Amino acid sequence: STGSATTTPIDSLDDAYITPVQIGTPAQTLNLDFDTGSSDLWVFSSETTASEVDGQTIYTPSKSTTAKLLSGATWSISYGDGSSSSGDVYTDTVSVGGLTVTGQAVESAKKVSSSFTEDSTIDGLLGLAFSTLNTVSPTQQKTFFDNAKASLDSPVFTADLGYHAPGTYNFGFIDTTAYTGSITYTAVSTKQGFWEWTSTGYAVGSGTFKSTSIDGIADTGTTLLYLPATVVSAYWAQVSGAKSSSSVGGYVFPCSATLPSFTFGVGSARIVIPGDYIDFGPISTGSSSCFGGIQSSAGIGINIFGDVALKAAFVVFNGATTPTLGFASK
Repeated sequence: STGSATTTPIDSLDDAYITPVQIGTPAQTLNLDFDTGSSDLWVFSSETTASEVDGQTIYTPSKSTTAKLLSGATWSISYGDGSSSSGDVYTDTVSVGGLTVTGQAVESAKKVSSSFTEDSTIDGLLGLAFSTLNTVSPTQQKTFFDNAKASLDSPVFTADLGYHAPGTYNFGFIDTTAYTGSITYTAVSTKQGFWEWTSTGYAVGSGTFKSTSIDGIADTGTTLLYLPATVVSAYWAQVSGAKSSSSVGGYVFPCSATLPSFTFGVGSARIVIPGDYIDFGPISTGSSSCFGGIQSSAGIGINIFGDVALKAAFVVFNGATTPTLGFASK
């Protein structure tokens, strides 16, 4: 089997991407944030505190003839940005782009933090990291991809995020028309439950490539590119007027600037992030100070190859017995 679904930026900045997901019988379609940095599939629901729902589409398990309460199961998750959600668990039929899993754990939110309430475009998350991170207790649950894996033509999914435009998540196959050149594969450590790999270095604009190992995670659920302070300093030093602002919470730059590209290494291959991808617009409406798409990972504890990086590539998440990551230009 295979699946193929279009993923769409939620706003003009590509702050996140939503992908339609069919849940239950008859289908209830929710737009979920596919997140290779977490491993819970959770949804706004009929159980969600009513004051914490503001525009989202909800899953109503009582209207699904295939929904079954997973007795005693609860979940609770906190994300790197400080947002959180929690609730109980159903199993139900979940389909993504024609690909169907029966008995998928669908985690029903009873509570969500303000950040989720305030984002009316995101109806929940579909986690695609390793199932070892799944927060369901007392019986940990498998991700959609883990459940689908055996049925897939090939145990892979691919992320093809668009810059200010729709893209694609494919399951079970590699679309050889979706990228240019070759796919370069690189080793993954699952030790922290993430798609964790080591970039071989970086370049700023037309500058020379610096060979240096950068351990990080491929995370579709993080908007920006978070790298070591040395790297990030080297990047923003090439932008006149750029500075790290503690009041804003990161590097800002004059909106009048033309940003240089940023290249990261995948083995011997190179992925080029165009400068425009690194512009996240005015810090506040009408401001001439713009927020940078490359930020320091210092104090995060891990480097994150978020959407800013991933959207510059065709990315293969290879879930073979020994997982790997593949990157191609496109």
